[PDB]
Amino acid sequence: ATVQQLEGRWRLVDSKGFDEYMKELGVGIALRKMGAMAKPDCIITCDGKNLTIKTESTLKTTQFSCTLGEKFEETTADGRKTQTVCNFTDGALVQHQEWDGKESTITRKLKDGKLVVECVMNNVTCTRIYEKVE
Ligand SMILES: O=C(O)[C@H]1[C@H](c2ccccc2)[C@H](C(=O)Oc2cccc3ccccc23)[C@H]1c1ccccc1
Ligand SMILES: CCCCCCCCCCCCCC(=O)O
Repeated sequence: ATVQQLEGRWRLVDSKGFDEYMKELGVGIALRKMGAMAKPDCIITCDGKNLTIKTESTLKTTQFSCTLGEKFEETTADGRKTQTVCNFTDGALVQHQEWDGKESTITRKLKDGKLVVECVMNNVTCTRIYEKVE
């Protein structure tokens, strides 16, 4: 219901369709297997205006900060330069990515106290579940 319920550190506990989603993004099989094997924490921070999302695995960290509602450029882990906008809408944090006439949406919402992250591109959907650790 609020963005503050999404703030904190989350640990990945379940994943479904992530390989199909990365494949839809154009990610090579090597990066797909590395991404599938990773069990990253996700740290979400928000000061009212600025949203920061950090993804942390052993030896690998990526993080971006943006202003909610304002377009910005994202450098994704697979190496896309996207135009991205993050909004909080209808109880979910929605991250919309646009690049090369393509687009993808990552939605993060609270469900039964867990963080449910659904990544969509074209007609491929992936769902990843994290538990609160901090
Ligand atoms: O550029 C590289 O060599 C690597 C990229 C990268 C590593 C760390 C920070 C940002 C980007 C990809 C990669 O390792 O993604 C992840 C995989 C698994 C877990 C991750 C957790 C946090 C951040 C990134 C992760 C590597 C890569 C290889 C080839 C083409 C593009 C990217
Ligand atoms: C860290 C996952 C592997 C990174 C390489 C593939 C790029 C996929 C980007 C989408 C990952 C974000 C979804 C999530 O928070 O679980």
